[PDB]
Amino acid sequence: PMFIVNTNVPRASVPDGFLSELTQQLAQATGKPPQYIAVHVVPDQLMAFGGSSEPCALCSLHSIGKIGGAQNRSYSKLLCGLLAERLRISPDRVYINYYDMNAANVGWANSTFA
Amino acid sequence: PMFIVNTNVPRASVPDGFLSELTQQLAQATGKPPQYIAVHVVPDQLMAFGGSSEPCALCSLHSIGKIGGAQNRSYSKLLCGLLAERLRISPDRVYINYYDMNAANVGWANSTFA
Amino acid sequence: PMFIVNTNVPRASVPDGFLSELTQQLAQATGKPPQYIAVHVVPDQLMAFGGSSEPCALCSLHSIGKIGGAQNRSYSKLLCGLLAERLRISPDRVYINYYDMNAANVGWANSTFA
Repeated sequence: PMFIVNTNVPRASVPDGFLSELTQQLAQATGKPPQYIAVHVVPDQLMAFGGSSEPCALCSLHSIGKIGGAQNRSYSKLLCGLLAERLRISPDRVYINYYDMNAANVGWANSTFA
Repeated sequence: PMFIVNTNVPRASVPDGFLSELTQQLAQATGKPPQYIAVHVVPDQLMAFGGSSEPCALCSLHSIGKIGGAQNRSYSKLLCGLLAERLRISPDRVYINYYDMNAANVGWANSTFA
Repeated sequence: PMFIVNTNVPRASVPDGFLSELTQQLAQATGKPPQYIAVHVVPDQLMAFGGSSEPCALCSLHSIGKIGGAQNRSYSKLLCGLLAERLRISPDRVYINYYDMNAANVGWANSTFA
């Protein structure tokens, strides 16, 4: 699984260790080993949510499986929770796009997961 | 809806008010309230289009519905028009990927839109 | 086609001409004309892969067709090869998401490819 956060929060406001905390919690939520979790945080972005520039985030979570209506609700609670507690972004200024990737459509280590 | 522009145009060339303009014009084009529209502009990127580093943009529009053949033609006319007029990017150096997102696959405010 | 590379490798480590090399090799691999190939390289990112901040990359390749099990295996070999050789990123620290885009869902030059 791979989780990307794009935010207008500045770099200095991303706490030390936040990528590990994401890695860990994403591992627990998806059931996948942490070795397979990738995280990418993009601060200082020029962005707007609902027409204003208070803290916000545009995110994506891609996974081979473990994506669905109940699981995504749970992920959104977890990830909005973390964004609120660590980056101080209100949950109502966060979008998270979920993508259930086919194994044949993810490349890694010179081939695909298929 | 969420609209992302990635471009090699420099930051100083993005006009003041461009994110509000995009918010307003996308609210109008999609019919959605502006409170639900998110916009993200990423200048100064290292990019090429047809191998050239002349001005270009790679964009995405993600929405729960309001995506389809005729709508997307209309969005492309709108958005290429805005990128040409405001950022001086030729329409033939713009790509916009459209995504019709399932409500169950968009997280927001601690849950999904489902 | 559009190929995006996000990496923690620093900008100074991206060799001169790397975007052209990608454009050329992608054209040959996908069979698509080079004029239609867009490339985007984002260095200096804040990321983790398996929890570690050792060199890594999160990538995407979008194309109208030419996406499939065998093709994607071939692309992954090619692109991991290039990331290893040019950016010194281990293939096992690279994820590439593949997207077969509907023509009606790609905007370009004021319209779509449909």
